[PDB]
Amino acid sequence: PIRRAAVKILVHSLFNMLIMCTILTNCVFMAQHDPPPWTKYVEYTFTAIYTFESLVKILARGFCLHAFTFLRDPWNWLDFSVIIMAYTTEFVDLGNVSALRTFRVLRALKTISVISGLKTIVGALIQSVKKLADVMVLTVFCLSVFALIGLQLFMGNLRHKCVRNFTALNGTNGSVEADGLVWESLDLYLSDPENYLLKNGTSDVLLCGNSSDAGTCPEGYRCLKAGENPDHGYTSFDSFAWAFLALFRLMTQDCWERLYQQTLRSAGKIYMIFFMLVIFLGSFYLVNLILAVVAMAYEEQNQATIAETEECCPLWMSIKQGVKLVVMDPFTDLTITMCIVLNTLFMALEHYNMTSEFEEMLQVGNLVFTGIFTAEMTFKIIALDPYYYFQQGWNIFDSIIVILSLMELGLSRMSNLSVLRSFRLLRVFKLAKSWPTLNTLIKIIGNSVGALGNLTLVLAIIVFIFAVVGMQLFGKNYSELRDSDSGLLPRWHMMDFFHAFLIIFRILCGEWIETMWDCMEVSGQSLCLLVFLLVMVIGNLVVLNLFLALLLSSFSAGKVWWRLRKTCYHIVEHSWFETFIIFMILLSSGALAFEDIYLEERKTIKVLLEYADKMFTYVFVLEMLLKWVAYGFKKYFTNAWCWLDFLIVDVSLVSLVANTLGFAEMGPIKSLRTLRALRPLRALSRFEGMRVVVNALVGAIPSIMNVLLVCLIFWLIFSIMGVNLFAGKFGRCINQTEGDLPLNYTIVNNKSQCESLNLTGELYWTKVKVNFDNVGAGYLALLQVATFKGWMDIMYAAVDSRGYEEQPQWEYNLYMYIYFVIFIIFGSFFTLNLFIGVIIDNFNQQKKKLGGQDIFMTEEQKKYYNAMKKLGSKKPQKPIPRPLNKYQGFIFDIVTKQAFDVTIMFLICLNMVTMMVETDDQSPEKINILAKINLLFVAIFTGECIVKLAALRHYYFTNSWNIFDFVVVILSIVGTVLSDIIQKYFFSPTLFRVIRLARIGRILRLIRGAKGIRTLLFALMMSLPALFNIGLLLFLVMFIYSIFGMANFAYVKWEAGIDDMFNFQTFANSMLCLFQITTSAGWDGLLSPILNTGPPYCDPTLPNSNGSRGDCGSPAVGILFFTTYIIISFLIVVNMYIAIILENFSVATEE
Ligand SMILES: COCC(CCO[C@H]1CC[C@@]2(C)C(=CC[C@H]3[C@@H]4C[C@@H]5O[C@]6(CC[C@@H](C)CO6)[C@@H](C)[C@@H]5[C@@]4(C)CC[C@@H]32)C1)COC
Ligand SMILES: NC1=N[C@H](O)[C@H]2[C@H]3O[C@]4(O)O[C@@H]([C@@H](O)[C@@]2(N1)[C@@H]4O)[C@]3(O)CO
Ligand SMILES: *[C@@H]1O[C@H](CO)[C@@H](O)[C@H](O)[C@H]1NC(C)=O
Ligand SMILES: *[C@@H]1O[C@H](CO)[C@@H](O)[C@H](O)[C@H]1NC(C)=O
Ligand SMILES: *[C@@H]1O[C@H](CO)[C@@H](O)[C@H](O)[C@H]1NC(C)=O
Ligand SMILES: *[C@@H]1O[C@H](CO)[C@@H](O)[C@H](O)[C@H]1NC(C)=O
Ligand SMILES: *[C@@H]1O[C@H](CO)[C@@H](O)[C@H](O)[C@H]1NC(C)=O
Ligand SMILES: *[C@@H]1O[C@H](CO)[C@@H](O)[C@H](O)[C@H]1NC(C)=O
Ligand SMILES: *[C@@H]1O[C@H](CO)[C@@H](O)[C@H](O)[C@H]1NC(C)=O
Ligand SMILES: *[C@@H]1O[C@H](CO)[C@@H](O)[C@H](O)[C@H]1NC(C)=O
Ligand SMILES: *[C@@H]1O[C@H](CO)[C@@H](O)[C@H](O)[C@H]1NC(C)=O
Repeated sequence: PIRRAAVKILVHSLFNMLIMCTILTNCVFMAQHDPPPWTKYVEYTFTAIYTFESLVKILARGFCLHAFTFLRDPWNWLDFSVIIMAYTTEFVDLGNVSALRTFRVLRALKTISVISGLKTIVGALIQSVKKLADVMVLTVFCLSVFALIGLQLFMGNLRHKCVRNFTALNGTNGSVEADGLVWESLDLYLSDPENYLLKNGTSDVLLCGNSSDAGTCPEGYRCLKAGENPDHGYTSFDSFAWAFLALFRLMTQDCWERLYQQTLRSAGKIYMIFFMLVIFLGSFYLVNLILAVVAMAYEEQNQATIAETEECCPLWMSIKQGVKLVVMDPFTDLTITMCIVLNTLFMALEHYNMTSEFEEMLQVGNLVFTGIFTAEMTFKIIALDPYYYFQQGWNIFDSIIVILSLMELGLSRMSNLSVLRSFRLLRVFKLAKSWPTLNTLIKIIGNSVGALGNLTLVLAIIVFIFAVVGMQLFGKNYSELRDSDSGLLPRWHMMDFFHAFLIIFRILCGEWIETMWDCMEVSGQSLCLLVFLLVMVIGNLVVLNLFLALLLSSFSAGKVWWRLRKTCYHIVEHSWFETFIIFMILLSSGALAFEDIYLEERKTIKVLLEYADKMFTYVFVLEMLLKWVAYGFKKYFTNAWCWLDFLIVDVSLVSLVANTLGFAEMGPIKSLRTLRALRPLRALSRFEGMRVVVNALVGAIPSIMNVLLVCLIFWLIFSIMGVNLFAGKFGRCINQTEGDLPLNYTIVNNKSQCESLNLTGELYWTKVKVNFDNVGAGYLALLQVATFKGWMDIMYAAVDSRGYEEQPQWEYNLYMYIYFVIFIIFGSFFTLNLFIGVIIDNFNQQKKKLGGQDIFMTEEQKKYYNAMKKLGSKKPQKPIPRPLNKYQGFIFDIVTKQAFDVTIMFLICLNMVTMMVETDDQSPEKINILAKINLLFVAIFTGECIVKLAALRHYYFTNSWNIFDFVVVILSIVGTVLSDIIQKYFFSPTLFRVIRLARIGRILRLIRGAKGIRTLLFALMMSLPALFNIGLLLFLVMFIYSIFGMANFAYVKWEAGIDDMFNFQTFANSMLCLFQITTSAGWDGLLSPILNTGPPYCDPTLPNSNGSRGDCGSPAVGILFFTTYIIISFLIVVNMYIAIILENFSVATEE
């Protein structure tokens, strides 16, 4: 029959090509918002094609009872699904959802089985997850524990608001209040929102706690607890769901700076210990436990798979001879490499307001420089025939660019304004043959595009599917978020396809929240959370699998002088002298923390400092001189540890020699004294842990300068592109009084119109703080987009680039989001891959040199590791239980049963769920039932210990898990007892909660027997000393940068991220600000006030106490402080990741 012909038609590749074309046509047609009704054919033709494909399959391998053949393969289930859904829907619709268009999106996941590579990858991305199992359960366990702790500590503590004062009236029957307007009912008032105060600058409402360490309210405002939680109600810690989402955002580090700042501004600055604990414990150890598990697997499958894979005639010549003769000369190569360098430099000299001299030469520069290349190609064309000239993989390269460039310059009236110039740019890549690191950077782009080019295809398919699903589900709704005043919807919407692609990308780049929040207000919470969080788990898994993979691939492929010297050697050998020095170093360092804006007026201390200042230097000088004698000039000048102390004491001596003698406080001499900030640095030598860490970091310096260099050139391409695109297009008019937002483009469109309507001086043409005007000014902005912090203001201004020297417009240049999309993959994803690989390699080799020994670890810490590891590498053997007394001879058998263990372990889960039910604003009846139950529970538990103690005299204690337990119950028995004792105690709300929190300890009791957590948590215990050595280095570094910040960044305007409680006006406020920045969080808000010197935006001549005048921060030093810190912090936190990853690969791999 035709079945045998159906099999023939089944095996052809034309069938697969037709199926792929139909699927791609469907994908293109599905991305259209208001589909047109011409679709009588298409929805129907497709349905015909997809029915025909299933017909071909069932005719060839269908028949009857096909458990063995058709439909057995899991993928064909999708196909049948598609056909049934299709017909049912196309038939009629009566009282249904009718938004079942989203079901068609599933038709496009059929590409997976056809393109052959896709099916296997989506097969193995799925098997990866199966290995991240424990990690996902510990994630849930730790998230629940921290959610309970946050619930108890900040129960309803996010609602506090500064509200206008009220009085009670006493002329009306119920609670009545007044403030120029009588308002019936307290709650009618504590609710209305014209009675709350707007935080300066932001549009929020102030959050104000009553504790001393917390926000204080303005004069006419009392600070209470009434109203609706910030950010529309999704941030409060009132309920366990809201204390789980708001703490999972802390795990993923999404806008955690906003919650940190609001939480503390209501509960107090001491409560920053909780945040630190969440950020270290979870964001770091957890995220990394997952990356290591995802990695443990990729290697395993590739290792098994690779292993299993193993298992003219007169004269053309005399001068043709000549043409080659010039071409191959070694010096012919030098002229060339160098001419490349000059071009990049010549190019990177465009700027915003070039004087015409800089401009004409810039043109007279390209001609010469492109020309040199024309001679290189023609000579190289005359050298050999075109058969041999278009090969080897680097002649073609050159050939195209040379060709493209010549092309455009020719019209002279040529239209492309910029790329046209930057076509030349790619030449920079040519330095590759010479540069191993640029060669490695190119090989990675190539690998991802071509070889493991199936993973990126899978990622693109997933992103497309998620974008179309989100658009279809949520597009209709976002029309309300539209301001009907301006018909302006959000900048992030999902109404159209592109706008959607971007929300899906943002979610990939880390920024998922501000969007659930803006979609849960138009769409209803249940779905928004379901979809916008679905993109996350899958996506971050795919983006990570592609990344880990690219990396792995590169890896796979008088005679008394001689005794006077010894008598001063012995004082060095005497412990007491240098210990004095060590203490003197700490004290010396500390005394820096007291110089705040208020020391000027703390007289009794100001002076104390100075006596000490002097003595401090002397104790040291006596020490430098003592050393020079004891070890001589050789050892002191050759160790490079004494060199740092030498420079520090040099500048310290210059300070007092110029000041006291010279009576000179003029010019930069005081600026030299802002460098006493480094007195902390004396310490790095002294403490061994900080020392092994700094040695490990120094050993990696040569590679880091190369990796930092390639980025610098690569971002040079992006920076010159950005300068060429957005030069002079970031300036916007502002009416000042009315506000900080550009005026409309219809009212004022050109700068010539901006400065022609200033009859009343309110209009200021102010550029964006971070913009594209210089090549160097470009690189900051790129640091903001590449770190993802502050990038939104740059992206919102580039898209509005209406043109040169003219007002911005709302979305004139929408597609420039593409530039930003391109930089981020190459600039953030690929450059980072190189960074991580090289760091790992240097590290890998160092470990080998000192074989069997991690870096980041002292000698004494070694021996701990050695014993600690031994304890849990071997299980205990020989329990030896004894009946003992007949009195307990029938109790000890019951206490040891497995049934007893599981019922206890499930009573702990019952306690867990009865804990999860708390909430703010609970009725007396609820509060009441719940507390009685808490008493019941303590009781069962006290008892359990008791029977466990029946005759288990010695072994209750030696279990080391049982011993942990007594403590828990005692804390608990006390806890209940301590309950009514608080009455004679001050500040009653916060003493209580903390003792309540001991209840969580039971929660921690579940893991005696849950092995998965036990190995995984044990690991941290083995890694704890390494993290510590690095931590001290982070701290010493924070102090040094904190002192530097208070030196210059005090008295800066308070706007953006410098606000009253987080400012650089003292030590505590300075160190709080650094804590956010150490995670690169919110670092543009900190810096924007610094980079502000201006008649608008700041004010010259404010009168200031200590710093004496000026209210405007300095950009030149501020840009250096933050930019240097972001990098110093990056390299130090990255160091930690390796410490865990290798060590988690030391506990798991070992077993
Ligand atoms: C060759 O023999 C050496 C061997 C171990 C070598 O295997 C390596 C495989 C890659 C892997 C898992 C390793 C260490 C760091 C891991 C990285 C930490 C980074 O952290 C992240 C997340 C946070 C971001 C800031 C960027 O960096 C990831 C992208 C990066 C990461 C997860 C990419 C994958 C890396 C181990 C030792 O055997 C005993
Ligand atoms: N996860 C985020 N980290 C950034 O610190 C935040 C700042 O920068 C940014 O561009 O806009 C605001 C906020 O949305 C940000 N989101 C964006 O990155 C911001 O508060 C001020 O700009
Ligand atoms: C109640 O009314 C009396 C009238 O004499 C007034 O003096 C008193 O202050 C009022 N009390 C309150 C609660 O305001
Ligand atoms: C309380 O309000 C009621 C309703 O208007 C009013 O009738 C009554 O007089 C009030 N109480 C007094 C005694 O003022
Ligand atoms: C408002 O009442 C508060 C209550 O603490 C009080 O401190 C403040 O002085 C009052 N404001 C004015 C201006 O009276
Ligand atoms: C602050 O204190 C006042 C007086 O104790 C009290 O009325 C108010 O409830 C408190 N508000 C807050 C912020 O809890
Ligand atoms: C600026 O705003 C003020 C106050 O609204 C208004 O009166 C003034 O005309 C505005 N100036 C311009 C030209 O925008
Ligand atoms: C600018 O004003 C014009 C009318 O003056 C208005 O049509 C336009 O929408 C305004 N632009 C915006 C979006 O502010
Ligand atoms: C800017 O636009 C105005 C019209 O709004 C026009 O008259 C003016 O001459 C233009 N100036 C420039 C920069 O060409
Ligand atoms: C507007 O005119 C005032 C005159 O006081 C001036 O200070 C302000 O800078 C002007 N703005 C511009 C950009 O001309
Ligand atoms: C807010 O602005 C007012 C203006 O009077 C200022 O005095 C106040 O200190 C500012 N508060 C903060 C914290 O920005």
